[PDB]
Amino acid sequence: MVLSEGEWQLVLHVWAKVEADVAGHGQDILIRLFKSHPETLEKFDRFKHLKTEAEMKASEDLKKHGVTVLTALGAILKKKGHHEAELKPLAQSHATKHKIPIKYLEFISEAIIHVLHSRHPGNFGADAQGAMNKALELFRKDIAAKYKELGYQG
Ligand code: HEM
Ligand SMILES: O=N[O-]
Ligand SMILES: O=N[O-]
Ligand SMILES: O=N[O-]
Ligand SMILES: O=N[O-]
Ligand SMILES: O=N[O-]
Ligand SMILES: O=N[O-]
Ligand SMILES: O=N[O-]
Repeated sequence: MVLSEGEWQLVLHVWAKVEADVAGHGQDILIRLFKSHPETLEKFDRFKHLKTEAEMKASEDLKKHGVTVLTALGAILKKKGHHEAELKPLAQSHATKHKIPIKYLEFISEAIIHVLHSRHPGNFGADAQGAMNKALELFRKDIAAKYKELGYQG
């Protein structure tokens, strides 16, 4: 559960490379999630009509969304676990407005790791992927606890 500082530094070193082009990494991650787990795309009323990866790549609104998502996760990871304030509104919206089960949070965690593994082998070898997995597990564990407080079974 609690990450060491060395683990957080591996997380934030690969995140630094994401931040060279957040919009590009958000397209790759959302696309990989929708292609790997098509049922997740059904949660997005604004995007669920998109039929192909081409359409998804060409969607200016999907790209803006990817930037929103990754910048919110970035701000969470930069808290190195002290993320209670940031998780409150995110848990509430994803529980009550969007109804995102923890299993779908696991799917997007898998999509993040796939994309960083593909793009960043210089900063995402086994130890670094292990540290990112632990950070994402922590995030899901803390969101699951907030979901239960908010009444949503997740
Ligand atoms: C790393 C995990 C995730 C983060 C950091 C994240 C972040 C965000 C943020 C910041 C927003 C905009 C503000 C809000 O409504 O809260 C948003 C909207 C949304 N999220 Fe997520 N999200 C995550 C995972 C998911 C997953 C896995 C799904 C669905 C399978 C999902 C579905 C949505 C929907 C449907 C919206 C509204 C999109 C729209 O404006 O049309 N989220 N998310
Ligand atoms: O102290 N590195 O986990
Ligand atoms: O869309 N900027 O977080
Ligand atoms: O794509 N997460 O909103
Ligand atoms: O730190 N949990 O919200
Ligand atoms: O609580 N956000 O929809
Ligand atoms: O996107 N999951 O390998
Ligand atoms: O990824 N080999 O450390």
